[PDB]
Amino acid sequence: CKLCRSPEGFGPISFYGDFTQCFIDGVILNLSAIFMITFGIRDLVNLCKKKHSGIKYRRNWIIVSRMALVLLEIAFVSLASLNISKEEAENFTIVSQYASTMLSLFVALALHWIEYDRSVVANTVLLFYWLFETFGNFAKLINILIRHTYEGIWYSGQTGFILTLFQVITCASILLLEALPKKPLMPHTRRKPNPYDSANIFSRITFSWMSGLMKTGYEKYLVEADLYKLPRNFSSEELSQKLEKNWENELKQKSNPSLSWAICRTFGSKMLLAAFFKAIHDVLAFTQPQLLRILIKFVTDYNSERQDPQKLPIVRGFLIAFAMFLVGFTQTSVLHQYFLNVFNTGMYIKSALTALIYQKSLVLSNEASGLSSTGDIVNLMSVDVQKLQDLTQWLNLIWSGPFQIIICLYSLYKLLGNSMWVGVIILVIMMPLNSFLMRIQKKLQKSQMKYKDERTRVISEILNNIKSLKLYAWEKPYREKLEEVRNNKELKNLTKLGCYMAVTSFQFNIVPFLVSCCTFAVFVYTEDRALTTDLVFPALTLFNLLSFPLMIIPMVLNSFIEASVSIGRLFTFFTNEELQPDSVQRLPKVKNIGDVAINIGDDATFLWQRKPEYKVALKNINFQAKKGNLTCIVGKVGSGKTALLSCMLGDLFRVKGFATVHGSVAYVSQVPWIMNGTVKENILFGHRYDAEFYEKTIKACALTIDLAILMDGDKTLVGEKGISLSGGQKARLSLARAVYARADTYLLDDPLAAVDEHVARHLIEHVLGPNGLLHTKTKVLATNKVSALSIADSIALLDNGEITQQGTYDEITKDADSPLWKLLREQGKVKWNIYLEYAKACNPKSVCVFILFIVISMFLSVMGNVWLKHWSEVNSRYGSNPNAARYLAIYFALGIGSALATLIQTIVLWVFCTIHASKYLHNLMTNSVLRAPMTFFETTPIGRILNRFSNDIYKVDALLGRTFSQFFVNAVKVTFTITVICATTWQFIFIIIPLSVFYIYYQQYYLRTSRELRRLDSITRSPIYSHFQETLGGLATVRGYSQQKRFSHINQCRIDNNMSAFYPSINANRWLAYRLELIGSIIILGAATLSVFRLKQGTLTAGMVGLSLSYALQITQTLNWIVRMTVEVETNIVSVERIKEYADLKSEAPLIVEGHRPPGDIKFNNYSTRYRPELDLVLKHINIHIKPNEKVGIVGRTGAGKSSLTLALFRMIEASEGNIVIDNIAINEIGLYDLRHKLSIIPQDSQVFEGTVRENIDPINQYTDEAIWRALELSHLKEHVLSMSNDGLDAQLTEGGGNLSVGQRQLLCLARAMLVPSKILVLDEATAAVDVETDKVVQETIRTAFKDRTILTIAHRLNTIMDSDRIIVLDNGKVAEFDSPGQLLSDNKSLFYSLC
Repeated sequence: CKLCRSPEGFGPISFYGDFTQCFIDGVILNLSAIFMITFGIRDLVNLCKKKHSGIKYRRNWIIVSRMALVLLEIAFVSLASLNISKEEAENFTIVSQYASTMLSLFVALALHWIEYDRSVVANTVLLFYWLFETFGNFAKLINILIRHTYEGIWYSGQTGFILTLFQVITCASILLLEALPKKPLMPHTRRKPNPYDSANIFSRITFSWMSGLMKTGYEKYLVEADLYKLPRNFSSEELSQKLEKNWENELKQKSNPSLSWAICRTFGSKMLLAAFFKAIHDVLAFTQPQLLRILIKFVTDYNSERQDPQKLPIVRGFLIAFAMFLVGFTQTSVLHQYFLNVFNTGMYIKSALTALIYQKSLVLSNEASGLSSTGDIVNLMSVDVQKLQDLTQWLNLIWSGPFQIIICLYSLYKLLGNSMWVGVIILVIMMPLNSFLMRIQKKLQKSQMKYKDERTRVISEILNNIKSLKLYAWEKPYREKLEEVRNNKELKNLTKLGCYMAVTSFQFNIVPFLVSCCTFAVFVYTEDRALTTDLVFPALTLFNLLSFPLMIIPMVLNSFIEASVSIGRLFTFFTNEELQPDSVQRLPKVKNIGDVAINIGDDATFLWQRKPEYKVALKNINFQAKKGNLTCIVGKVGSGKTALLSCMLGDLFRVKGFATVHGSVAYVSQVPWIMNGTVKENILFGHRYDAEFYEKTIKACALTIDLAILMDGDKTLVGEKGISLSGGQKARLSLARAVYARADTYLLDDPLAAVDEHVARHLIEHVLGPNGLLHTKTKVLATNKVSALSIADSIALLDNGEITQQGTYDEITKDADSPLWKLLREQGKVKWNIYLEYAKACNPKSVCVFILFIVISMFLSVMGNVWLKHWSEVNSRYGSNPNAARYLAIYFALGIGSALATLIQTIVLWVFCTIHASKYLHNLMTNSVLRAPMTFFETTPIGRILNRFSNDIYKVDALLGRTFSQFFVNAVKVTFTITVICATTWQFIFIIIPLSVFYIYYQQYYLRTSRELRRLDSITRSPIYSHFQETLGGLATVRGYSQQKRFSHINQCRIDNNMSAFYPSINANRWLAYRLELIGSIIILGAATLSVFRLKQGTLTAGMVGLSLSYALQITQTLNWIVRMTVEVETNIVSVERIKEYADLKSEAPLIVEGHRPPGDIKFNNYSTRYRPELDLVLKHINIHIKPNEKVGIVGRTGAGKSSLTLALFRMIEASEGNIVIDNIAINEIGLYDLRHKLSIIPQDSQVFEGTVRENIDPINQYTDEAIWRALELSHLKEHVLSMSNDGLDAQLTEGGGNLSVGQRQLLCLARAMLVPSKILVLDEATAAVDVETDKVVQETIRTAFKDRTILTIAHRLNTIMDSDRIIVLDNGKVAEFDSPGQLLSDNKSLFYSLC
């Protein structure tokens, strides 16, 4: 049985708030000494063993100071034992812990020295030993001093006090000299080693190893070279080898394999450690409310004893406050080690499963690779593995969720009686309601994005057709249609989405209040005891803690089942059947040219797909290929021509006979494959560079011409999906790679079919034939082109998957068979101007009303808690609940006031602030874009333009307002939390100001560096999936060249780069979270200790501390919320920046001017213009005069300004000098709409819009049905619309479809031209995209409809203008040409004459 010799019991906590002497001696210091014995001896043995040379550090002042301070510790502890040898030395705890401490100090003395020369990391055991010695000696000092001040005696005598003080100082000193110093290395472009490897245990706990990266990312934009290389054991190769080594046991040792247990057996140790840390976190998180109760109960007891033996000591209050600090600090320290371990396991599963998926893909049989799509497999890597990575984050909540709920319910039951259950019932009831509301939120988000995509497609129509749209002056009708869709569908849906977010926010405000209100009501009306202030506020904290597990458990279960589905998919993948690696036994080279066989088969059989096929395989092949000779395979499509090459390559399952291929082999597929990259990289294909042979290959292959043609030579980028090249040069490039590889055996699967016959005759001479450079290498070629047969040394012909005839060219010629007949940066400041621009859009009065209702909601919530404080103090003054009805009514009134204020908050946000701003910005951007000059639409791609209408406007609509709302909610909540704490203890100002400085410091560092790191992570994430898809495309050639090792290594490098960017990404979240939770725990310490000082001053009530700490406990969550929301606001507000940079675009000339037109000659006056303001004068000093009915043909060189004439006449480009006159009025001042809508055109780029024929003919609806039908009838596609549908004029054209082919599309444009008053008409050909039928119809329609009005024709086909009575040739932009086409053709050897 337990026994002791001190009046204070052996129990942990004494009458005062500190640990009792016999617990500090008997448990804390004894156990820390024994910890050092055990684990320090273990570490001492390991470090003495492991190394003795090379890495050793310099014996600087650091080590000597450490050793000296340890010696001082031995001095003071021996002196302690001396000072206790007679003062009741019978106390086993004291004497035994002195003995243990002395032995442990000897062990530490040894361990310091043996560490210093060996380890880079300050030893973990030594650091924890000094932490526990410092804490134990400090607790002993506190004990001795408390008993001095309260009982007048020193347990260890006054000498013992000073001696323990010295022990405390020396332990803290050596603790710091162990933790801080870096142990200088004793001196003798890739990324630097990860700091995590060097971080000692305290640095690892506090994530102070991230601080360097956070500072660097705060001061400069991070390029991937700023990241540190990945930690010690994070390599994808190592992790995939581990997982494979276990998965092999699953496959071969178990009766039935399980990939889930492979993953568990591999990575479960980290998850067990994380589970331990999570359990400690749960325990501490629910001790914190118990310390809150203890403090409130202490305050009430103290005040009740000071109002009118062993009166309660204030040091108990101070020690309760400091225990709350320690609880918070240990919560954060263990919580973030839990997050570290689970996220590390997630990254392990990611980088392990990704590399295993790649490696398995390399080994997949073509059977499985056909059985599953490339997209499915790349999604297996991209998404299914993602579910398993995400699963780690939630896995421990499978038990920690219930564990928090179980102990939270126990705590609430013990605190609040059975009335707990009404609050628990409310939470449980609101969980399904939360799911229902979130399902509606998802539905409306889906509908809103559907509307967004619809309106984005309308925008795409407008943008891609902007040329014709501006020319026809159709800007107004299409912009009004866009506005109609916007305002009537997208914003209409957005108002409803806002209303339901308002409902959701009302719920999230009221339910946390409502649980406590209802449980206090049931308590008051069912419990015969006072609803005291030590019940109300701990109950609030406990319900707050209960909310999270209950509301997150559904998400955890969802993730668990979804990851189970993903595991199923991965397991099916890994078990797919493989290549039968011994199908073709590869063998080394053979020297003697010409004679020896290289490829062999002896009546062998090769199946395509095993389980269905037998006696239908490619079979009975007896085959020979021999060094240096070219042997050609012939066969009909599907005959097995490709199959035989696949066999000798090794892609097919054989069951009879044997096959072999000697030496290395190179392979060219019938369909060429080009990995994205430079043409040089595609040719070299991982082989070392030899310039002479590289150029020799480019010359022997006809690739030289293409290599000269392409815009950047061999550095020309084969872009995503290989769009940069066409089929012929693609096949040529594949052959170039094959040649460069200089393999010993060549398997040319029909390269020549994709090549012009002349280029094939070049290739066969330079490469394939004996005259080629490959004459010394074995070549098998599979083509039916007769030239290969003519050059081939020996021939085989196969059909039905069977070899039919084989022999040398001589025998196959003599046989007269069918083959014989054929063959014979620093970071910038925050862009506050954009924030103010968004506020201006939101109607600053409206945004101020929003902030006002934030203030009112938080104010009424705070006054709800203040009324709860008053009510609980009233019940504490009484022995019962005096006016339950009144107090509950007022508390309910204040809580509901807060909830309704939040409802009005969100209604204002959406209906007045966010939706108004979204409409303003969209109208401004679209209006400015459409009135932008062509400079804009030509200098910026339609993709980038459409991106602002698609994504940036969407973010402003649906994310930015929500994020500002959350930011201001949490900022106001923190402001009111600080206000409450300061009102309770005004001296808290001096604590919150320094902590404010630290908070802003960390928040800024995180805001910058986290955006940088997430950017790098997302950038480096995609190359993994794109590379995997590329390899899946090239899977056959990757095996063919037999450089699976190189491709797998490239994949592992992609994975390692992604992790190199990701590991900082989330360790920055750990860094921030640790800082913010440390700040929160220091805030709790400040509030608690200042409240206890106010108690010492005799002016604190229990309710004041209850309220102050109810808020101080929650402040740490709002701090993280504020930081996260600043991050998200900064990421979204660039949307408003990107929108504004278009909304202020330089607009073209004024649309309408006072020179309004009253309603056909054209005259130029020294006119000149540029195709761009920055380019030179492409059109110079024209003065042509054109008579009212005159037909004018325009001709010129390919670089002449003839094309710019139509742009000039429509004033789509302004006059550099001079002007243009129409009907004796200068158009240069007439206004763009008034000008353009009065001229006909058939634009060179015929363009169509979605909608009725009406919308593509008369979108303004300004012309009559009879006239529209007349135009369609004249343009000879009345018939086409009637064939399309019975809707006739309402028949619908679609963008991206093919309702109207180009010719009838030009007739549609001609109809558009016919409707408008054609006093002037302009037309141009689709450049070299016309036919004689389209011509004749065009000219006959023009003669019919426009001959009586001016016509200007720019078409380059001269037949279109031979009949004109006037012609013009643009001599490089100087008009200088004469009247008639016939006169020009006859009177001189004109350019016109030369062209004709």
